[PDB]
Amino acid sequence: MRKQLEEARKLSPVELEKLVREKKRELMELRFQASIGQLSQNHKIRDLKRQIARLLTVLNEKRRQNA
RNA sequence: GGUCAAGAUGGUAAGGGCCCACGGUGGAUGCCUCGGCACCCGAGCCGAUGAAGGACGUGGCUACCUGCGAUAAGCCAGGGG
Repeated sequence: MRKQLEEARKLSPVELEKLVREKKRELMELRFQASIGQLSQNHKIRDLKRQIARLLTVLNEKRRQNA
């Protein structure tokens, strides 16, 4: 989903902020999932981490670029 | 064929010794390397933009060895394939 890469690029302020916050939370969800479905979940976890990692890398890009 | 007397040698292993037989432990060692050694060209400074160097981490399932450090079996862009 380098496409997600794009959406990332797109957002920015309290935007990217709240977006990453929520998503991270979703990953919490995952963590709890640690003992349920799990099977197709694997990705959701590794990746999800990765993706929020993206969000982050971005905020750095964005506001650091700013100041 | 039966009795006595006289004379000389006999096989009998508990275990043991020497020789061969087939194994057992013990690794020589013959050969064999992703390991050293010696030289010679290259190369030659890192550090608070908190270094060298370690502590505690994460890899869904992971004690350890690796790599990352909480954005942690790593996210970004560019050069390779």
